[PDB]
Amino acid sequence: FELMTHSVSPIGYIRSCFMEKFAIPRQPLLAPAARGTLELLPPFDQVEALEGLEQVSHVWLLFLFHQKPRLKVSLGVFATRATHRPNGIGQSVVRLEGFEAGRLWLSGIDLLDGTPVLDIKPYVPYADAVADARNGIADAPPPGIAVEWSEQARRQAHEHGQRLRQPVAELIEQCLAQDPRPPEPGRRYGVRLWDLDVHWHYPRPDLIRVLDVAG
Amino acid sequence: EFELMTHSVSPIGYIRSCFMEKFAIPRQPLLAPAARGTLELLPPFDQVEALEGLEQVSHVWLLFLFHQAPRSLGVFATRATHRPNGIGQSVVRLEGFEAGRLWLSGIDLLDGTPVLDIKPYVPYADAVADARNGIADAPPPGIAVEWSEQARRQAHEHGQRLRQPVAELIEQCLAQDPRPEPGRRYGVRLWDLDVHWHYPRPDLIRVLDVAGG
Repeated sequence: FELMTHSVSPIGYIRSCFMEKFAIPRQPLLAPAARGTLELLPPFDQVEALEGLEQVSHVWLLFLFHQKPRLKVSLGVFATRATHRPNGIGQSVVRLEGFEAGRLWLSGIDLLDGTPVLDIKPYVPYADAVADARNGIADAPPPGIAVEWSEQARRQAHEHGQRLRQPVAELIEQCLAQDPRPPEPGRRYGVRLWDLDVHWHYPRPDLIRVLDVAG
Repeated sequence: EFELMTHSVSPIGYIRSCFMEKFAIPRQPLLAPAARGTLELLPPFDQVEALEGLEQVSHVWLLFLFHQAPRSLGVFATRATHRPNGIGQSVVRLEGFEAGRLWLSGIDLLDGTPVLDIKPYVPYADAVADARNGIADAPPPGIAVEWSEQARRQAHEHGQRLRQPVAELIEQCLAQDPRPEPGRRYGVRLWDLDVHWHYPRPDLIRVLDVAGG
């Protein structure tokens, strides 16, 4: 009964460190160790589709959420970046580390592994960084929590980083500093990153301690 | 494994805009505050609960269909209007809203544009002021604009009729240099108007006529 419909299809799929949404940092560009790639599908896998991206540090990705919801509990859905929304499309700005035919290298990523992507465009500050903009309902995130390491977890993060060819220790630190759950002394918490299970607890309300890294 | 996934989208509403044609739409629309329009929402997205909280939000992202519909030359290195999935994104100033309608300014969308989504602009997440980009995405340098007395009077009378900032919009679009030969006349539609101008000098636009009704 809709007056108009339009079909979209992914140009590619995200491979990334993130397996669950609550682990994704609220300020992902401050977690550069959160890395991923955009694997492009034909006919978009030739290098000509990307020519000019050498001059661009950041890109917009439009993508599909893994989804009639109008109220979030209460704010209107259009007053939020909630993930269950009309038409199911999200947007994110990510640092472009580099590219080759069929692949973008990304950092500071905030997308789940497997995310279907619909579009890539350059981020352009004069148009996109709006200095006069104000938003009183989006609380900017807390300053960030200190992270210490058990000796075992430091060794395990190193070993798995060497296996994965990823900055695992830095990712863990950058992810945990922004608080990935949902707090209680003693309780062991966990989060998945790449093919790892990372466990931690709160020795004090303002300190996280990494206990172990397994996988 | 080898069948491309599909996903259907349908507009939540349609733009009513000052802009009827692509020519002269400002490349830096946030410096054209007189570029006004509305987003008319369709049920069930016209219910006021869907907007609760936007009173605290100065700017919104609109996702939209390039409704006028090839791999700065690769398509993914451009903000061109022909994109593989036909979806655009722009940020606009939210002037206000009520049930079923958003009032917008600084827009660059064509009249009739179908909109898929509205998102609040969130500065800590969306403003990367340090980001780098190529020369094809540099802002427009600007050009001087003068007015014939006739065009000044006509813009004023048409602005009163339409209850729109006609003279300001014309100046704000032409100052970004919609670009040229002095004898040629160029024009554009705005609302129900046709506006004409020329270049008496390479560094000067002069507005000649504002017609409509």
